[PDB]
Amino acid sequence: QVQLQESGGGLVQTGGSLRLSCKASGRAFARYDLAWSRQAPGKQREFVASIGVTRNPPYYSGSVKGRFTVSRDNAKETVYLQMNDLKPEDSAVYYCAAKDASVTVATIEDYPYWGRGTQVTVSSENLY
Repeated sequence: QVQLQESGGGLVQTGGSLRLSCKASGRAFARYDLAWSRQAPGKQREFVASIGVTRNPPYYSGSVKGRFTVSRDNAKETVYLQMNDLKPEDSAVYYCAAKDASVTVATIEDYPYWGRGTQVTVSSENLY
């Protein structure tokens, strides 16, 4: 049983960066896979990045390839999403989800534990 809270959202100029964090509360943080997802208004929620509990490299959507880095600090019960070279198309609510690493699922939508999401807006309008 784990509770998740995203933070680090904002409104950022095109070409800028953010780092989202997803803080877990509950037992055995080290036994959970964690996944980042994003949802734009009127669109299906989509996979961004996932990180496991082994040495293995994380997984990334083709939509972010190379721009994004997911990482975990097991001591801080925190997963991060560094987001570089942001574009307007990256605007969405970003969500973190957790599932026990031994459980196999067909979709990220089957992860049991979700945060409330953090809003990311990327704007080429120089209000910066």
